[PDB]
Amino acid sequence: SGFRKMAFPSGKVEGCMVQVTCGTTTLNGLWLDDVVYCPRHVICTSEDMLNPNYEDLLIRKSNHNFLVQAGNVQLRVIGHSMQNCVLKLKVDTANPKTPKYKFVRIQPGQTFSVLACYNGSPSGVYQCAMRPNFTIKGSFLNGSCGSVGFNIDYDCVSFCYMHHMELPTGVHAGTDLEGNFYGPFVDRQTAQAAGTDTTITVNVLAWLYAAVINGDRWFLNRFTTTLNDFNLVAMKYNYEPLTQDHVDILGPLSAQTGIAVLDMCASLKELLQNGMNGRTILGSALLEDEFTPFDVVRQCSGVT
Amino acid sequence: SGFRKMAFPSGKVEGCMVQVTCGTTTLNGLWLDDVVYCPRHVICTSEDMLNPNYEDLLIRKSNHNFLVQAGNVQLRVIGHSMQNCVLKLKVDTANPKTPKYKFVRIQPGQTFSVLACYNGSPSGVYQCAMRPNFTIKGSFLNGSCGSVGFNIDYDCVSFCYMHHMELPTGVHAGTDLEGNFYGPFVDRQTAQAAGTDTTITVNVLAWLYAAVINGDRWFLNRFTTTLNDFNLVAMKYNYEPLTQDHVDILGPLSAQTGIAVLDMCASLKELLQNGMNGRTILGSALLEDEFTPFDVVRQCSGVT
Ligand SMILES: COc1cccc(Oc2cc(Cl)cc(NC(=O)Cc3cncc4ccccc34)c2)n1
Ligand SMILES: COc1cccc(Oc2cc(Cl)cc(NC(=O)Cc3cncc4ccccc34)c2)n1
Repeated sequence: SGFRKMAFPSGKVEGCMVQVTCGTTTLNGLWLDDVVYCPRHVICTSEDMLNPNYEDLLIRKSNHNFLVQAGNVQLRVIGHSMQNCVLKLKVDTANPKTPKYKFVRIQPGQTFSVLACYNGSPSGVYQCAMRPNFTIKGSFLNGSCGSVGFNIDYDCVSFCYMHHMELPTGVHAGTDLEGNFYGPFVDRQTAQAAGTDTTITVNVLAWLYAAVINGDRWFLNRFTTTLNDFNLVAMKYNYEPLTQDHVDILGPLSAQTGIAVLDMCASLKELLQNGMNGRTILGSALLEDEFTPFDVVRQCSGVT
Repeated sequence: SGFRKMAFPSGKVEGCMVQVTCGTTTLNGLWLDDVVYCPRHVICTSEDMLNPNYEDLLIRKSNHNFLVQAGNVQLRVIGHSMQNCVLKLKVDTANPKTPKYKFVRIQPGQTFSVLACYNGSPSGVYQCAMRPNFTIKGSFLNGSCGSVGFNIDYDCVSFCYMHHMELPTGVHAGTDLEGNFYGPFVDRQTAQAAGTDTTITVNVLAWLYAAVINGDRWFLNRFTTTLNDFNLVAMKYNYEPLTQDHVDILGPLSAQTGIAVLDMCASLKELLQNGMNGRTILGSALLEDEFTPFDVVRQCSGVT
């Protein structure tokens, strides 16, 4: 029993982290096979970042300008290319610690672990969700760029995120491993609206099921609701509309607890309308949306 | 910016996890050098656990009865001994992945990362605190015994906790790596009181400083207090008394923000007496006590 914001074991990703330096800028890279992936803004100086022409800035750089270091050993760069907002530095040595991996584009509302790095060295690991507005509420300082987000399925690491920047609002933006930003963001120091965020309804319901499984049940009531009635409440409280696909994804948790999804929606409706009244759920005084239904089953079943 | 419940990168610990089986019981072990450490209750059957005589139960076991497996390879056991509540299985092979390590006994109120394991395989990593009452509020299922808690300082892993059991209250108990339980607990299936827990005052103040650094400042007020006046409030709200040693440990955060420790205590006093009024701090609607002053500085400075 117990329910924690659990990250994946980071070992397989730690073995891929390297330091990339170009000119006076140092950030993290991801060494997989004979390629090092890193944010393309490594080639910018502070003046460049206001309105960079990346194609022009990259043309002034040669293979020998990209200093790549894995621990204490230097990697020899034999190629460089830009794909969207990432640079791919071909090196003459395949990473011996390359795990089985995939590059995936996660959907908003999905979760992943972040291995925060500085100077190619891992500092910490935490679990977070890709917000509905495509930002992440991470914990990153200057030098953390190139730190990655990932999920692990047995022995396969699915890389889904590479850190690029912090918006003036304090939230974070980045790309998939093909360099495509999540959200409307550009790698430029200019005004950027993140847009309205919403609470991830299916994750809140999953976490309410996690609460029931772990013994916190005070919020269960004698009521039920319909998808339409629930969605009127979700609208008022800036929650994502719940669809039948979400109800279906909650199937396993509904079967495990014997609490119909619409009955759990009625519990959520009452908590949204009445608040917690000073009570807590799984150690939280607010409704948690960073656990997907998959995360709840995985944590409550101990998948390794 | 941003503030997360960040765990240490778990790689160095993942390389030490092995599976230990004795009879019909399987749990995790920690392989460091040529010794595998695991909870001694691995030698118990379900009947034994109500009132086990560990000395007698261990006498019926020989080296060949302890099956130790590291991934797919079997380790050869050449010795066994019980030290307090842990078994030390001497193996004929030193763990090639043994990191630089120490065995430490943490103080209540200190934090550490837990690498939850099942069948010697890592499932997840999370950060938690040793409660003032010497329990941990973890996330553990059956089979998780032998999973360890640790802290990392550059390249040295300080192991502080080994998981042994879950109390009927849903909280967790375990030992240091010399097999000494934290708290009054015994490795027996009998009624066990954890005793009154308290909120870790110095950690709450550290987290309030983390909030100020990251931009959440609404709770700062025009007031100050004294250690004595603050401790009257801490008493009423089941918070640990704040000492001058705690004020001294908060020195760096006080200097970083320019907010005197007693002024921060006055902010905490007002939040304790008035609540949050429906507002949040660092994404939390309650006062967080799982970050030590050291954790706040480390996360806010990006130490690797
Ligand atoms: C003015 O609005 C914006 C909006 C989006 C971006 C912006 O500037 C940019 C543009 C580019 Cl190309 C890269 C960056 N790099 C970073 O933000 C680096 C970084 C990452 N994480 C945490 C950090 C904490 C503190 C300091 C820096 C951090 C910024 N300005
Ligand atoms: C009846 O009171 C108690 C108090 C303390 C212990 C007790 O029983 C004991 C005594 C011993 Cl020696 C070992 C154990 N082992 C465990 O608790 C194993 C375990 C660990 N973590 C999470 C778990 C979740 C679900 C099931 C088992 C879990 C229990 N009973």
